[PDB]
Amino acid sequence: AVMVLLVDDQAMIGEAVRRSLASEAGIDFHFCSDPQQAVAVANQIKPTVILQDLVMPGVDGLTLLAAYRGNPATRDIPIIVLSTKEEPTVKSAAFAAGANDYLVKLPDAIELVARIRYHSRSYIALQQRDEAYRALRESQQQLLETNLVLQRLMNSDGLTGLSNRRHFDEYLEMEWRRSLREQSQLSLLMIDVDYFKSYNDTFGHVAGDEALRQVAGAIREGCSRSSDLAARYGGEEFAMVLPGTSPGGARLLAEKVRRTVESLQISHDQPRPGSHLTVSIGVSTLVPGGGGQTFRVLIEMADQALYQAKNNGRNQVGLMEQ
Amino acid sequence: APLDGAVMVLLVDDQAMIGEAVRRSLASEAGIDFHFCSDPQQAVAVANQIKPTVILQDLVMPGVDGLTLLAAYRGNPATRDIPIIVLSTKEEPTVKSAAFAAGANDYLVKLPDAIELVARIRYHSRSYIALQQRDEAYRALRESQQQLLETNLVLQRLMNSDGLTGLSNRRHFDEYLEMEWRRSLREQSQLSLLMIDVDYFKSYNDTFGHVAGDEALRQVAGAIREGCSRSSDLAARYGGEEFAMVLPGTSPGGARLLAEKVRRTVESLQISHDQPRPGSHLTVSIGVSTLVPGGGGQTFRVLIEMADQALYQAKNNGRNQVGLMEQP
Ligand SMILES: Nc1nc2c(ncn2[C@@H]2O[C@@H]3COP(=O)(O)O[C@H]4[C@@H](O)[C@H](n5cnc6c(=O)[nH]c(N)nc65)O[C@@H]4COP(=O)(O)O[C@H]3[C@H]2O)c(=O)[nH]1
Ligand SMILES: Nc1nc2c(ncn2[C@@H]2O[C@@H]3COP(=O)(O)O[C@H]4[C@@H](O)[C@H](n5cnc6c(=O)[nH]c(N)nc65)O[C@@H]4COP(=O)(O)O[C@H]3[C@H]2O)c(=O)[nH]1
Ligand SMILES: Nc1nc2c(ncn2[C@@H]2O[C@@H]3COP(=O)(O)O[C@H]4[C@@H](O)[C@H](n5cnc6c(=O)[nH]c(N)nc65)O[C@@H]4COP(=O)(O)O[C@H]3[C@H]2O)c(=O)[nH]1
Ligand SMILES: Nc1nc2c(ncn2[C@@H]2O[C@@H]3COP(=O)(O)O[C@H]4[C@@H](O)[C@H](n5cnc6c(=O)[nH]c(N)nc65)O[C@@H]4COP(=O)(O)O[C@H]3[C@H]2O)c(=O)[nH]1
Ligand SMILES: [Mg+2]
Ligand SMILES: [Mg+2]
Repeated sequence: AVMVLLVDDQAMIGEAVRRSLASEAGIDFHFCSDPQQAVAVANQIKPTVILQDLVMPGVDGLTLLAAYRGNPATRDIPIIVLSTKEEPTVKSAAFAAGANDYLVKLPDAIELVARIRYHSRSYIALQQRDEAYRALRESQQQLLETNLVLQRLMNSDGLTGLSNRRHFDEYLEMEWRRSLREQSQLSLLMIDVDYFKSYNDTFGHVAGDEALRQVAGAIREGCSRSSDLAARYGGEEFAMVLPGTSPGGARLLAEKVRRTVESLQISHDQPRPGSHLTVSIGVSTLVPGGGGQTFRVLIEMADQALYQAKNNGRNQVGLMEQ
Repeated sequence: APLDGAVMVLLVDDQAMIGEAVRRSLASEAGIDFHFCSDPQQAVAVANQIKPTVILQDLVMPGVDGLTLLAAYRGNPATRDIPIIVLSTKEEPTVKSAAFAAGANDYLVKLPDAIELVARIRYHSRSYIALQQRDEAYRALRESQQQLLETNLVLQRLMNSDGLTGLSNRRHFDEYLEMEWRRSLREQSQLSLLMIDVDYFKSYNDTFGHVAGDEALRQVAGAIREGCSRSSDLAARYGGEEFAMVLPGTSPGGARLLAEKVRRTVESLQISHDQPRPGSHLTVSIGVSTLVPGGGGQTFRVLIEMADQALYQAKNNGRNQVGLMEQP
């Protein structure tokens, strides 16, 4: 994994290093005698550590240190400056210049390979750390979005974006079971857009669906409690469950849903020439009692209320308690 | 786990003076905490509790061998990877070689000036921090990647594979066929298609049950997948008892040749059936069509049409036979 790039004008020092990194596998070596090519050599072999001689003819090791730190290609490679006359004034200045280590020309072979490996691993760990951090951010972003999408396809109505039929009915069933234990009121609204069939085959589908999308927008705005839930049972049929809600409160939301839906003023000629889209709403409510009683009985009640509503003129609200 | 720049230095020296001199250089930098320990006996325990990013260890201490204490750091799991800068008194360049072998990562002659000190303190801590973060990222990465692979595998079976036969399902086949069609328009090559239906299958399913019907299907499927062996060939279960086979760069002669291998090898499976009369076997009606896409309004759909027609005519001319699309 290691690749040592040594820079020094002394052809012998370059050898004392080569002959110590020899009996050491996993660590490539490279020797450069001409400082004028050092920067070049560095942008090619891509070392994991650079041993840079401080004093050479024509260029000092610190102006080369500024070169290695000039391009991304090598700006992160750790460098060990090698000195001859150990002058703690230049030493101090080397570190200030960013030098990562300082060695009085060639120490014990055991130490020289220990520093070479420690720096290389550090260099690679930083490389792999950022790389990982980046790939990780992508992965989690991907996974989060993928799950959002699958969730939506799983429990939501495509057009309306509201919950689908089975998601809703399963919630209704679990809410019924909990209202049975807590002996509380469970209200349900069955919402049908009036004369929608008539409307659909006279304005097309894109107009029908566009209207159903709008009505759905007035339906979710009707309930706001975290435990409240609205659905598009299918076609122009919607549903809303309101845990812990009383007949009166349920009635309020129904009426509020009806009113806001009408204030959309979606033109339609069936109720007669100059009217607009409206909805009939059946409202039911109960406190689950023991014995038989399934949530299906609450639904039968809402449907009856819905039927009564339609047969009394539509665009109004029907209630039922038993 | 440790956040970026969270430097924690642990100095283990017996001389409280050396401690104080450092316990200052590191007060002018809040982005780095400090902790001094004078008892070698607790050095490891202390490091285990404060969790340092770098430790400065005194090589010579009373009643404790220095090079052995280092080895003790490499033996504790939580400190094994912590960089150690050994502090030498008055110098000794012999202990030095031994120190690095023992696990030392850096060598300092008792307290250099705050500049070289912190450079090394931060260089080593950053290094330790990086390694710790790399492994936490690598771990969370494989976890995330696995979750995605698992999901992708589920979607593949659902989207382009048929559970029972293990063959390609219909949308995958249709998609592939369309691509082959377009490629054939470009290369002006012949594209053949076979539509394969098991004869009297329903009849067989209500008489022998799903268990047996499914196994019959699994068998036909196998005889079909063997009728074509080119890397670009593709066999698919097209429906209930309906299958399909698309053969790129195949002439009408080749297509009907392979059509017959199927009919033949299916009938030789000899899956007893009481239809169309006692003592029968499950046979296959096949429809073959082949075309060279010719430009203008004509898609891969026409190729499917033609094979369906040949299959209709084959089913109506007695079954257990090959029907060939008539050319005007
Ligand atoms: N006008 C009106 N608006 C309603 C009603 N029910 C729900 N909302 C709307 O829905 C938001 C969230 O309701 P939540 O999920 O029950 O979450 C609620 C609930 O858990 C709690 N909370 C607030 N007010 C009451 C209260 O009077 N009784 C109870 N039991 N909890 C309350 O605080 C949360 C947030 O409250 P908000 O900030 O007000 O935000 C409320 C409010 O804007 C209602 O009966 N009348
Ligand atoms: N399931 C459900 N039912 C709804 C919602 N909004 C209204 N209701 C029903 O309508 C009744 C009166 O609502 P309100 O006029 O807004 O008058 C409300 C409101 O002024 C206040 N209130 C209760 N909960 C909240 C809340 O979460 N946020 C705020 N801001 N006010 C609340 O208390 C009054 C009476 O509350 P309740 O006794 O609960 O009786 C409520 C409830 O049965 C809703 O989003 N979900
Ligand atoms: N143009 C051309 N290419 C040739 C010919 N013979 C071999 N190849 C190439 O060699 C691959 C492997 O050939 P294989 O070992 O005979 O193994 C073959 C062979 O066992 C079988 N196969 C495919 N087509 C025919 C055929 O027309 N007759 C027979 N008897 N076997 C076939 O499928 C295997 C893999 O088929 P491929 O995926 O297409 O992959 C083929 C194909 O790319 C040839 O006469 N003409
Ligand atoms: N798509 C597809 N078509 C098939 C396959 N097996 C047979 N055919 C069709 O049947 C024709 C004659 O096949 P053959 O009797 O094996 O006679 C073959 C065979 O002896 C030899 N040949 C061609 N390709 C291969 C190959 O990949 N492997 C071997 N072993 N022989 C090959 O060339 C003869 C004529 O080849 P073609 O001109 O291509 O004409 C072929 C081809 O149109 C198959 O696995 N996939
Ligand atoms: Mg020199
Ligand atoms: Mg001491």
